[PDB]
Amino acid sequence: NSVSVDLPGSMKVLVSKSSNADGKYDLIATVDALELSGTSDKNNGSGVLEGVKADASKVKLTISDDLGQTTLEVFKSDGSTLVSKKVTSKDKSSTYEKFNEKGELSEKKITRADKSSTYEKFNEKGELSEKKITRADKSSTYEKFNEKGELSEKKITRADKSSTYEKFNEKGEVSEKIITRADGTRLEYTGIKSDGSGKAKEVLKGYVLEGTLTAEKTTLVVKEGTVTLSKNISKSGEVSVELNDTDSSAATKKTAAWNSGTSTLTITVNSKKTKDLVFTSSNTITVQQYDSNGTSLEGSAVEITKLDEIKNALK
Repeated sequence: NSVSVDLPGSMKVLVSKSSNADGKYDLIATVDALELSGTSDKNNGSGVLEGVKADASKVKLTISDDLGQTTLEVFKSDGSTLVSKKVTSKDKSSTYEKFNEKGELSEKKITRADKSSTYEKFNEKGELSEKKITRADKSSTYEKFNEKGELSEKKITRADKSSTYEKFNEKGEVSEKIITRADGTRLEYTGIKSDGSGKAKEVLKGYVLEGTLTAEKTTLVVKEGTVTLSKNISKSGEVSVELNDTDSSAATKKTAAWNSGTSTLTITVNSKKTKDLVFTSSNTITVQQYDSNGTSLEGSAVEITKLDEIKNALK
């Protein structure tokens, strides 16, 4: 009875095999579970189809004469005031627009055949409030603007899904910064001052470490008893670790040395190695004990999944 035709925009149109009572072919398509209908002079699938939502919104599909382009418009019941408009080309490039209660543009997304896109939102004044550019490798830049058109926030996402997000104050200074690594862990910096110093939080799997940011380095700090562990992170992200114990007793005091070749901190008390804390490439920490002679590692390294286990290692 019908021939199904595939169109730009993952749409399908059904064309009657036979002409109807007139010199015309009947067209039906379902878009978002609303059936649209029309009639055309041609039997290729081109034409205009229309339907009406339950709430009296008018939906109009226009398929170009050569099937090179489809336009799908949703209007208010007046049939003129736009609610949304989607234009797709055969080469899979599209333009999707949403409109506010006035029928003025409020969002626009333009997608190219390679899947890169640009997205803009406009405020109730027709001013740009957000913009996101996504590249073919899936890297992106995202910007948000305030009412003065000043940059309020920016996020740069790399192809490996690592990212740097910044919030800016009215002096144009970074007040907050979040660095997300490709492993998914994050460094969060808040309260950034004019000298580039602030509070620092490292968000790891199962726990969070807290410390401070200077222009020189981030330092995260875990304290247990008289022992303090400091994880330093350089600007380029290199981790080094140190341990200080205030214990004055030669019998009990911990000291540690860091091997940056193995990313391992080895703790000694009373002349024997006691444990090795390895800071792995996936930003996790493992711990393994030396046998009571302090000269060989025993058992197996254990991956730390909670903050209490790091404290327990510093006992």
